[PDB]
Amino acid sequence: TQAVEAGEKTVEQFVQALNKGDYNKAAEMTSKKAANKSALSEKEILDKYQNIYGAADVKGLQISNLKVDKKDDSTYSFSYKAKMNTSLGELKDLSYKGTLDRNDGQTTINWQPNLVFPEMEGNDKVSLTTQEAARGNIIDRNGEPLATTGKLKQLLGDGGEKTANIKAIASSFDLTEDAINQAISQSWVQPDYFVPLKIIELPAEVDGRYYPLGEAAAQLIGYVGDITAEDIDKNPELSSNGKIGRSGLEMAFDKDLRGTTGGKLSITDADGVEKKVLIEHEVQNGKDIKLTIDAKAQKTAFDSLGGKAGSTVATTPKTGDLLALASSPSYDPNKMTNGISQEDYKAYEENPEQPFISRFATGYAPGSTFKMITAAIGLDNGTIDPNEVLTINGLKWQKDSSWGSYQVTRVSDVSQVDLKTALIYSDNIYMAQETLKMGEKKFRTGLDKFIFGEDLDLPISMNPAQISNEDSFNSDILLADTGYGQGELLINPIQQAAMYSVFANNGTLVYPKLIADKETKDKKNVIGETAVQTIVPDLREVVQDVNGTAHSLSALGIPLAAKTGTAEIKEKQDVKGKENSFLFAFNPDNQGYMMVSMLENKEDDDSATKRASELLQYLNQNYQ
Ligand SMILES: *C(=O)[C@@H](NC(=O)Cc1ccccc1)[C@@H]1N[C@@H](C(=O)O)C(C)(C)S1
Repeated sequence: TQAVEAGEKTVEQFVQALNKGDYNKAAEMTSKKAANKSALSEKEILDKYQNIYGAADVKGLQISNLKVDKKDDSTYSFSYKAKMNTSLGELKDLSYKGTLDRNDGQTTINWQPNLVFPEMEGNDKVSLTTQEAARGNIIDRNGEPLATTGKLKQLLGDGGEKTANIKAIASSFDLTEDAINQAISQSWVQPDYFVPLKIIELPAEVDGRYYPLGEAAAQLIGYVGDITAEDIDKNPELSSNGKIGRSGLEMAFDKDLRGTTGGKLSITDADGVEKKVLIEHEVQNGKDIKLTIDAKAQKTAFDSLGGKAGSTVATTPKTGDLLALASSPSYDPNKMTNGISQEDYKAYEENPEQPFISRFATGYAPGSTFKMITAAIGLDNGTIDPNEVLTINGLKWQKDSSWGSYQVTRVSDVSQVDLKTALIYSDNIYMAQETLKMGEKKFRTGLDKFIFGEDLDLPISMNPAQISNEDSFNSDILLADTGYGQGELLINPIQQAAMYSVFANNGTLVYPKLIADKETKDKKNVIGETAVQTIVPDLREVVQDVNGTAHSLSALGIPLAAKTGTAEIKEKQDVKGKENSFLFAFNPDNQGYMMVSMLENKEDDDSATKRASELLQYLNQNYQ
């Protein structure tokens, strides 16, 4: 069985050459063109595999159950099962048969047309008919469309009137006259060709993906683009004529939204009469995805940012339903999927504010809002006494002279500061001293009860939140900075709304949900209910007290428990200093809604609190 083992290696190498797409390397392993030998020459075998497998997008040829016996003195027979992936699914349970020849020092394959497909003979052809599948829709929690397939409206003389009509079309549709003449002067433009320019009197209808909210949900939903030849080579089950999700939920849910391509792959005779049907199944359209998003809250949350850098997360904290996931600035997903110029796409990538960033999934330093967690931990382990009054003199403070020139800084010079006063004025010195007295060991014990290091079950690409870089602070300064939300903390707004949901469930952390049909997941006993009933009344005073940092929100006249914060970061690209503004707020009477808004690289005298009056009214009216 020495020459028999060489024949098994020849069959294995022939299949591997077909699997890797190198049809020339597979054809060179066949015998000469003759009777009882190879049916075609090496060059003819190359063109037949390249035409047939290329038309069906065959990829991943895998065989099994190989058996190679011996027939004649110089003829060896082989047989094996095989499976392959085509553009209409996986072809499985294929019985292949053939013979080999070892007329010298090497062993070749007596190639026959039945080695392409099992029942092919002589000059048989292969026909493939496909039916494109309609992409499914993305809807909100009330059925409003967020990503649908609509019918769009896509928008000549001789000499002088032609140039005058171009100037008339550029001024009647807010278009550049230098681009209208550039569209009709492209290399692909032939004399009487309709050159499309932009979508919506006519001087001298097509189907496509449509996003109703547009930029208000561009980071969350995403966009779809034309499928390329490289996309088919990676996944043949795609439609080489349709769309593929490029970012956002259009990409994360691309498999469920695109459906499956339908049609028939059959073998015909020399004349195109069908003989054997290999694959055939009806077209299955893409399923719709229903989100927890509120279409009216998503638009309001985005418009409240006013085009500045920031993000806003609105949830129902008792169930976790993500009502709004806004990010600003944003891009136009309709222009992104229906043709965009090289200048407009470069303007989105070269924009320093980066509109492509999903800021609700980007890890930031939580700021002074994180004092709610440090206080709740201090109340659980008995370190923080709600009535204990610390004496703080001045605006700067340090533990001892070993800190050098670093001092914890506060804004309000209040001499008598207890826990309630610290949350109203956002006193960093108070929380810094209570964190040091708490100790790193007991501080991490309360932090580990949260979602630090956990990857949330959400169709949004993000990194898990962290307490610090390593498992130990190993620095009293870093321990204090982590007390009031600075240091090496990295928590994205979605993870902040999850950690802050304990104050709406009496110490129970409710994980956020984006899909409407998913079951509510929670984590009980994260913080004590006693700490909730102590901090939440103080969070009311952050809005109601006249010296509260969120006193401008008392104008709403609705029950609110809030906590603001303005974290300052080291920018390096700018040595003046960059500060982010944060705001957390929820209804402490019914726990119907919860809001976490931020303002990245804020302007002076600007804050997320100033821009939250509109969204807080809608969430209080429609989510009790
Ligand atoms: C929490 O992050 C605190 N921020 C600082 O100490 C940094 C800072 C604050 C103001 C100006 C420059 C640097 C507190 N959070 C904010 C807030 O809650 O709005 C305060 C201004 C109260 S300090």
